[PDB]
Order: sequence, then structure tokens, then C-alpha cells
Amino acid sequence: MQKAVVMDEQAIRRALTRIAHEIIERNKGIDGCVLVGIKTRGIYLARRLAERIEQIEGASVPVGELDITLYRDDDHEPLVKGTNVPFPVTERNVILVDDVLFTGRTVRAAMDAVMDLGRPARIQLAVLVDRGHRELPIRADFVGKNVPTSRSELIVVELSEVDGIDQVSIHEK
Amino acid sequence: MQKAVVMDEQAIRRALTRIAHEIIERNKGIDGCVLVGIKTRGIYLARRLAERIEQIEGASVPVGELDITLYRDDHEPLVKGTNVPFPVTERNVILVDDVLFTGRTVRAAMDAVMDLGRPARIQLAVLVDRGHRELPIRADFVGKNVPTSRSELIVVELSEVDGIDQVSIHEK
Amino acid sequence: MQKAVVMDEQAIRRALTRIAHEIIERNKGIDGCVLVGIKTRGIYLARRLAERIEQIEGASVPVGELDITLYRDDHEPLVKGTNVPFPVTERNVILVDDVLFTGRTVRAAMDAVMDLGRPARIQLAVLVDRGHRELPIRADFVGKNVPTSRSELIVVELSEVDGIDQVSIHEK
Amino acid sequence: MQKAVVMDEQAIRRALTRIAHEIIERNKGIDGCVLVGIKTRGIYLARRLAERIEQIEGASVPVGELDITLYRDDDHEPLVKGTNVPFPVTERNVILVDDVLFTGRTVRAAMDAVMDLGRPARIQLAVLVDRGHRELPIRADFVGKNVPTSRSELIVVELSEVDGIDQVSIHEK
Ligand SMILES: O=c1ccn([C@@H]2O[C@H](COP(=O)(O)O)[C@@H](O)[C@H]2O)c(=O)[nH]1
Ligand SMILES: O=c1ccn([C@@H]2O[C@H](COP(=O)(O)O)[C@@H](O)[C@H]2O)c(=O)[nH]1
Ligand SMILES: O=c1ccn([C@@H]2O[C@H](COP(=O)(O)O)[C@@H](O)[C@H]2O)c(=O)[nH]1
Ligand SMILES: O=c1ccn([C@@H]2O[C@H](COP(=O)(O)O)[C@@H](O)[C@H]2O)c(=O)[nH]1
Repeated sequence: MQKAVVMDEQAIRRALTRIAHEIIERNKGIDGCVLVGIKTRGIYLARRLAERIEQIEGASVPVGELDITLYRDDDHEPLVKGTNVPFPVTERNVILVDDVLFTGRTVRAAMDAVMDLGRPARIQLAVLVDRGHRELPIRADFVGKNVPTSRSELIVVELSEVDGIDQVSIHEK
Repeated sequence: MQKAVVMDEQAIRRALTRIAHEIIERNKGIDGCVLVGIKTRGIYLARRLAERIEQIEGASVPVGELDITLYRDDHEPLVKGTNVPFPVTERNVILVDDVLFTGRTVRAAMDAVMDLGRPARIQLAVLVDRGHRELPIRADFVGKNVPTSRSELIVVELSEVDGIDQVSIHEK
Repeated sequence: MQKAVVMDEQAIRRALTRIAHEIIERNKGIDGCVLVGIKTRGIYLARRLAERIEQIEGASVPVGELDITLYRDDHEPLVKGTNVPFPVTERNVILVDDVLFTGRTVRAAMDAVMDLGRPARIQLAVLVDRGHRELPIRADFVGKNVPTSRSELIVVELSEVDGIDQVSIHEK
Repeated sequence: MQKAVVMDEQAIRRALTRIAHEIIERNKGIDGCVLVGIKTRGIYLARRLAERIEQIEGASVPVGELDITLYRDDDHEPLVKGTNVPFPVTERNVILVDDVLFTGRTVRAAMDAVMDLGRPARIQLAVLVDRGHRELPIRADFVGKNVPTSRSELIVVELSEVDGIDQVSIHEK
């Protein structure tokens, strides 16, 4: 069940707008930057960032898509089920986008998929929520909210494009 | 000698816009917030931030001013003048300075605010953190972290007074 | 109600040993360093750190004491007593407390040290940082970062006074 | 040429001892931990950490070895040339050790090599020096010293086992 709401629609809006500004700042413009969303919600978040960056800079940013699913037996392995990145990645700054960073293993799989699409100049990572508990030496460059969790809690990201509401909450039990 | 330009006008512009977003985000809106600039360049930065926040949020943020000078004979920063024409009690007071170095100026500014009234919180925004703290002070909002040696100096130039927006490192 | 144990005796032991190493490393030896404990449990932690540093380095570190109490009617921490039987001028003074929360107690302690003399630097070591700062203060050395809500409370128990070394979160 | 010394023998000693304490603290003991050194100097550093951890805890930590070299054409790719990890990695905390973290691409290669030796519970990263300039979302768990550098500077790590001295310095020109 739902334990607590940790980001409402306004907190998500402000966090996404701030991240768009951070991306442009960090890269000193969006020249050579592309966004790649991870799974359904990462893809909606990537689209939202691209629209915001376009409104700020007046140049559009390509958005690509990775579908990653978990295979089991526990321990699990995230594998790429589908790829739609209809633009070059070689010599670009590829910004991966996901809803939640947890152990880091999904991002490792995504980073590895981009690295074998081509030869990016760099790979960055934007997430709406970092819930801690990394199991790999991976970190986000851009983070909406740091949300401390126990190992038994779940973060649930709801976005209006699929869930009818923008909300992030902690679930348990 | 000027050794490097570390922020140009566009870098400063982007940093101030980003800090404005951070201030609004962290405080969940700007209700109850006020800015207090430290010294000439801190005041100009505080005025810039107030304008950005108004441009983003559609609400104005009061700006106050502290004039702080160094006394010697180890130095001690003292308040030479205060112009804060609004209440500080129950507000979030955001101090603004151009560079954070030892933290001694901010300690003086924080102590000055705490003697004006009873703020809910004091926050600190600086354009540049150059390291070398001598007190347990940190900025809440930072334009750029700029590593320096103790022999180096940060120079912040702002168009209102210097005719250019630029941050540079100097030595010798 | 006690909601969780967040550090047991072995976690506290390991954290204090690690902080002792950090203090020595950051200051490139303990020449010129002194510890000043805040309140009962801060003083016990400062004594533990002094001993660890001596066990590691083979040199003793002076320990001083500040007694700070809350006055009300918003609270204000005030110094009720000081026992710092060594010079602070030109030294690195390392304040020690059990928990960092708003930072208001540390601001009082830092202001007290700065009125004893002219330290080279003031540093801060705490067993627990529970977040929720209301001032631009940060610890230099931290045993554990323990996220809390505003309704929660950290309780630090130390064997000298409580018969157990344990940190816990409480609520209600 | 040598621009500046940034860590002398004493700074390296203290940093390594402090990291050994951090490793034990972070993992709540060294139960289930193994060290894997990267290249010649990472391997000496891994051996030093293992000796320190043994002196502190009174239990030995296995040390494995990866030899990674750069292939070119620039852009480069680090590849594994040799592996000597004579113990299981499955369900262990694998702590990678290297002398310098720069773009992160060597660690990505090492992380990927461990992940295909088996199924570690987690991978951590200890480095003597983080010189910045990441090109991947990778970060060290344990760091000797953060040493700011320009893109034109080099960090040079000298260790007594091969170089006759323990010293870290910045080189240029
Ligand atoms: O509380 C969690 C943990 C993981 N994930 C999902 O799993 C991936 C991150 O998990 P990890 O690979 O970092 O462990 C993300 O794509 C995310 O959608 C969540 O939604 N909520
Ligand atoms: O490299 C520096 C160091 C200090 N200051 C000035 O001194 C104060 C910060 O010094 P500190 O009190 O943090 O040492 C600020 O008000 C700032 O204007 C500089 O401009 N550049
Ligand atoms: O959850 C808490 C909050 C505060 N304190 C005590 O109050 C001071 C820190 O509060 P603050 O002044 O940082 O708010 C410390 O001396 C500490 O002993 C606690 O023990 N547990
Ligand atoms: O200044 C540097 C940069 C890189 N490396 C070497 O290259 C690898 C790290 O580079 P990167 O893969 O993180 O870019 C390490 O194994 C390290 O030995 C250095 O020695 N010094």
C-alpha cells in the first residue's frame, strides 16, 4: 500500500524544469546532446526534458528510447528488449533518463547498450528519484529528489501520460 | 596576473537562472523568502536573483544589503552598515555573496541577521565556492565550485560595476 | 516510540575510529589541534576521539567542554558554562556534538570559541547528521547521515551515561 | 614535466589506512568482501588495502588482478588482457581498486569483466586519486584524494613496489 507521497505534481514540475537548466549549464549549451529514455516512464520524462530544453534554448534535442526488462534465476539481469534511437550517438553527449535510480543495474545495462550503438563523447544520467542502495559504482548527474528508503520500501512514479496523475510515493507491506 | 577565465557572461547567466530555480524549488515557492546581499557585488547578485525569481514565479522578493569590512591586528569582518527595510522574523533569509572562501564574512553576516530578528532559517547562495573553509559553513546554492590554491585569488566582475560579467583566477 | 536502531556499538566504534583517521589526515597530523565537546554526550564523544587519536598517533589532544542550554519565548541556545583550559588562538578547534539538526547549537558553540580567542580554524565532528539545517552550517566529519522527518527524533546513547552505545530514531 | 607534488609518502599512507577503515565500516565487516586490483599500480594498492584490513580485523581479504590495456582508432577502448581472480565473485562484495579515476572508462571495462565472471552481490570502487572529468555516470565509493586537474594535465602515481618512491604529482607540457 501507499505509505507517503514524496513528490506532488508541482514538485515534479519544478524538479524537471530545474534539471533542464542543469543539463544546459553542465554541457555549456545543448549542442551535441541527445536524450535516451529508459522504459515507458523514462521515455515520458525524456520527452518532458526535451520540450523544456527547447523552450529554454530554442533548439530541439533528439529523444531515443530503450526498453529494458528483467530476466530472473533472487538475482536478476536487466536486458535490452528493444531500441529506438534514430540518430547518431557517436561523438555526442548521451543523457540517459530514468524514473528511479536504485541498485544501478538497469543503468549499467543502458550504458552498455549505448556504448555498443557507437562511440559517444560522454554518457550522463538524469533521474527523477534517487532512492539509494547502489550495488554498482554508478551515480546520477542530475537528480529530481533524493528519497531515502528502506530495502523493503518501493518508489512508485506516476506520470500523467499513463497513470493519470503526476505523483511519486513510497509503498510498502 | 590573471591566470584563467572560469566563468563567462553566459556561464554566470546560466548559473544565476539555475540558482533561482533551486531557491524556489527548495523553499516550495518563494512565500516568506527574502534576499540579503553582502557588499557591493553580493548586492548586485542578490538583485539579479530577485529579478530572476520574479521573472520565473511572478512574485517579487525583497532585497536587503549588508556592508562588511575587514578590521586588522588574522582579520575580523565587521558590519559597517545595514539596509534591510523589511522584517526577518519568521522568514527564510537567503544571504548572497560573490565568493565563499574561509566563511568568515558569512559568519559575520549570519550573526548580523540573527541580531536583527528571529528568522525561520538562513540560507546562503554564492556565485563561486573557492574552498579553504576555516569554519563549518557551507553554501546552499553555488554558481560554480572553483578549486584554488592558497596563493590564488578569485576576481568576480559584474557589469553594473566592472563593465563585464566574468569570473577569473589570479596569482602572484 | 523507538522506531529503529540505526547504529549499534560496533557501528559507533567503527565511525569514531574512522573520524579520528579523518581528523589526522585532514590536518596533516594533530599538531595544533584541540577538541571541544558540546554538552554531556558531545564531551564524551570528544574524549573518545582524543583517545583514538592518541592511540593512532601517539600524541595527546587537549579536550575542552561547553555547556549549552535552550532558552525559550523559537529557542535560542546559550552558553551556561565553559571549561577550555588551553589556548584556542592559532589552533584548529574541532567542535564535537552528538547530533547536527538545525545547526543552531553549533552556531552558538562556534560564536563562543570565536570569543575565547583567535583560532586558525573551527571544524565540526558529529556522530549523526539528521538533516533539516536552518543555517548554513555543515559538519566536517560525520559518523552517519540519518535521514529523518521533522516528527522524528534521534536518541544517542553512550555507555558512560546510558549503559549502552546505540543510536535510534524515535517518534510520536 | 612535473608541475607539483600533490601527495607525499605520508599522505598516501594515511589515505590508504583511512580507506581500509571506510571499507570495513561501509560493509559492516569484511565478511564476503574481495579486492580486485586494476593494472600494476591498482594491484599494489589492492595488496596494501588487504594487508591493512587484515591488521585491523584479523581476517584476510582475497586479492584478484585485472590487466587492462587501451586499444585505439582519438577515442580509445580499454580491454581486458588478462585476469587472475582465483576465488568466487558470485554473492560477494567486489571492491575494484585503481590508482586514478579520470573518465571512468577503465572502471566501466573492469565492472563489466567482474559482471561476467559471475554474479557479485555488489561492486564498489576505491581509488587513490579522483582527478575529475568523468565521461560516464561512474563514481568512486572510496577516494584517497580529490585532485582537480585541467584536461591537459596528467596525474602520475609512483609507488615504492615499482617506482622506488610513494608520490603523486601533476605533470604537464
Ligand atoms: O523503487 C524502485 C526501484 C526500481 N525501479 C525501476 O527499476 C529500475 C531501477 O532499478 P535499479 O536497476 O537501479 O535497481 C528503473 O528503471 C525503475 O523504473 C522502480 O521503479 N522503483
Ligand atoms: O578569492 C577571494 C576571496 C575572498 N573574496 C571576498 O571576501 C569574502 C569571502 O571571504 P571569506 O570571508 O569567505 O574568507 C567575500 O565577501 C568576497 O567578496 C574574494 O572576492 N575573492
Ligand atoms: O534529534 C535530535 C535533535 C537535536 N538534538 C540535540 O540538540 C543539538 C542539535 O540540535 P540543533 O541545534 O542542530 O538543532 C545537539 O546538541 C543534540 O544533542 C538531539 O539529540 N536529537
Ligand atoms: O591522469 C591519469 C589518467 C588516467 N590514468 C590511468 O588510466 C586509468 C583511468 O583512466 P579513465 O579510464 O578513468 O579515463 C587508470 O587505470 C589510470 O592508471 C592515469 O594514470 N593518470
